[PDB]
Amino acid sequence: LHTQVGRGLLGAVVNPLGEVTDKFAVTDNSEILYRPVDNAPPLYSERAAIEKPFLTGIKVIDSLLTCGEGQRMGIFASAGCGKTFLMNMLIEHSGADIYVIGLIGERGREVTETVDYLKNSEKKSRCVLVYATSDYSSVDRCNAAYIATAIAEFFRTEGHKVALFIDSLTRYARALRDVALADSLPRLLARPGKLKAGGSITAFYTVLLEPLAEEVRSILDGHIYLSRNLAQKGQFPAIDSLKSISRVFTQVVDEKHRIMAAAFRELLSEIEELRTIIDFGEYKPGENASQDKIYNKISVVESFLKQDYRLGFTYEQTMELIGETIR
Repeated sequence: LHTQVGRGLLGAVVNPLGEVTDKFAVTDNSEILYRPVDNAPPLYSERAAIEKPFLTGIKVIDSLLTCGEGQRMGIFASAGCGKTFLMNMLIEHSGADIYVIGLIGERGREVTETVDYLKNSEKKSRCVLVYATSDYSSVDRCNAAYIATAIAEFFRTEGHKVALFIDSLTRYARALRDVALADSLPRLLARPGKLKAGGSITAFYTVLLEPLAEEVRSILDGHIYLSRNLAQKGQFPAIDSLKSISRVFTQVVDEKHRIMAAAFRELLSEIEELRTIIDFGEYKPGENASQDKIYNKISVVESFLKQDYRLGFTYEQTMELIGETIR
């Protein structure tokens, strides 16, 4: 009902009982205070309209799926689509003040791989990890999500630009389902956002694809869809931009970004249709100049979409690259 918060948790690994079990970084600050895990969402007069972009350093996201400070974004993927690796990129290449990660995964070796990565991350001095394995009860697995959110809420009230990761909402829902065996979301997800008098919580929720996805799709402000077929093609991140959206996009980017994003999306749609024309054996070079020009652009847009996970791109570099692609 109450949990540990404060800057003293930076570099610490927190369990479903709120206690420190490990450290991946040690920090000057030892500030540790105490807050209830279930806090009411900001009253609509305290929320600010989402108008500033949360840049991720990832070309596909910052150009076509531009997030906003305070947005909650869904990451939809089936197992083995690199949802954890995409979350690693989001941490490395964004510019948040503090990162709070909530893993409701279940196997034991799960969490330590994340602790291992945070141990070697350049953001380690400003990350907090909350976990809950299968050996914990369903109430504890839930409470891991409330604790991660409460920690992020304290940092937001201090004025920090907070990024929150909940992986996963499915595993969370399974544990939440068993409490019913004896509706925390929307209430769970109404807590992120940007405060008029404070900082922000930009949230990313992972949803395992095999009802639950239909329910949360209408609640969030957008979703990133990781499709297995672009991953087996070798394209990473496996983000299908045409099947993903950030609905605050128009509110967080200017008009030159908007026209370039529209033009790039028309190019993407024309490429996949040309691809199915190729697979059908109906494409002949020199037969249709329009098809041939789109064909000669397939390589340069694949060049833009793919990204090494250790590389980050500034907003200027992303807009410069996309402009030279749609020329």
